[PDB]
Amino acid sequence: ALPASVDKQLAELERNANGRLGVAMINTGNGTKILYRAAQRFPFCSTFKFMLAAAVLDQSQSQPNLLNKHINYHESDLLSYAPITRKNLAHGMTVSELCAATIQYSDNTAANLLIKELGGLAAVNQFARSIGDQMFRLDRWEPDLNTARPNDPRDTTTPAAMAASMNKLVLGDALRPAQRSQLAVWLKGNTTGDATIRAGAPTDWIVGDKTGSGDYGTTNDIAVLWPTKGAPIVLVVYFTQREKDAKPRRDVLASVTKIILSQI
Ligand SMILES: *C(=O)[C@@H]([C@@H]1N=C(C(=O)O)[C@H](SC2CN(C3=NCCS3)C2)[C@@H]1C)[C@@H](C)O
Repeated sequence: ALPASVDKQLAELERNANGRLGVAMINTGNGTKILYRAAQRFPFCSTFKFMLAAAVLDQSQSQPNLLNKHINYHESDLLSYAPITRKNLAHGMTVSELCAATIQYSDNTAANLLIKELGGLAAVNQFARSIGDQMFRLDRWEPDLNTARPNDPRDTTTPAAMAASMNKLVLGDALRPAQRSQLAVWLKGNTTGDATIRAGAPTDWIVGDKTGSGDYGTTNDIAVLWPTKGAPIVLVVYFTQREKDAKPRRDVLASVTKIILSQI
């Protein structure tokens, strides 16, 4: 749904910031949703890492050993944005520790290592289809999926699909309990999210999120919010802008969050 008061606010925000905004909020206490351009495709940038970590957790359900599998990667695997895999190069990392790094620091090497571990880009896509997500499409490895080009469907999803996937995985029954638990623990320990949905939410709430950004000033954040009263809320905000070199607008995401949460 889309209340008139939210519609006007978001449209003004979107226009003023010369961008296109995609929003999907699911309030799991009452089942109410707020949707704005929610069925349109947006470049997901690093937010895909949530779906990747979930796919690894799903794989772990039939391989109870997998999270503790030690990966001794090498310098050739290291990318420009890889702070945690860089830190642990000498000793390697477990798959669990790779999932934590790719969620909580957006480590690009950790992502590509986990894609390889799952069996390739199409394995992530098949995982998404297995939970009913028909829109998620991962087409490139890191760091090349950040091009975020106009009307390019590679490396995109819709806000509605991502929000429904986050709901099923974190708050519903798409994963077994230990796994779903683990996915939330990773999200709540995110270190990249202070300026985005967290900045728009009450200080007393707990936010677990995954950020992403890329060219075209693309600024994204997907979160589960734990309020002081009531059930958890899913919020996905995607935003992209006119020119390739536009600067990201993390404040826009914080403002979207203020607008949406005001309605709750
Ligand atoms: C993911 O979007 C991107 C990864 N993940 C990132 C993220 O932290 O969510 C960074 S993007 C980097 C953070 N940036 C800025 N923050 C301060 C002002 S500019 C740009 C990292 C590169 C993938 C697509 O590579």
